Amino acid sequence: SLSAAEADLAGKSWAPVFANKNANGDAFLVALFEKFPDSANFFADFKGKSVADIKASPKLRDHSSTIFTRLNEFVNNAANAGKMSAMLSQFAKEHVGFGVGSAQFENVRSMFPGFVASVAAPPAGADAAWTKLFGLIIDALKAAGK
Ligand code: HEM
Repeated sequence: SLSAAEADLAGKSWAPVFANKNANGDAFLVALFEKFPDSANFFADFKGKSVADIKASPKLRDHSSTIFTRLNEFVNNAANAGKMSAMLSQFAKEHVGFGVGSAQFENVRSMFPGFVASVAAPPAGADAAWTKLFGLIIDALKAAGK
């Protein structure tokens, strides 16, 4: 889990992103697919399509809102080590179930702070909080197999 200070920083930098949830979730998933294009092959709905077809698919919103809803839950429970511990091992089992491993979350981790900051300049220290949150997810995936 994150410390109280990291959780607070993550929460503050996430609020303006989540306030325009639908559009920012779509733009997140599109940014992830543009510059890690094999990410799209893990999704049955997107496998084989170019990013232009994904941008126009109505399934974009389904997957992006699901991601932002559960990311929101992680952010607001981040400093609760027992809740975090159970959420992470949910999350890891579900993703290993779809063939997703830690390498894919290393990719998310590398772009996430820059995505958040392009919606709104975050307080100082917010990237390291986000980096640590994804490192917990990456660890849980490794612990669950890959
Ligand atoms: C960015 C952080 C992410 C969060 C918070 C997240 C969250 C979720 C959630 C809540 C689900 C639905 C689970 C269920 O219904 O059982 C899901 C499904 C899925 N996720 Fe993730 N996800 C993230 C990143 C990724 C990444 C990076 C990949 C692969 C590159 C991925 C691949 C998938 C796939 C393939 C599914 C199943 C889609 C379907 O067929 O409905 N997710 N994700």
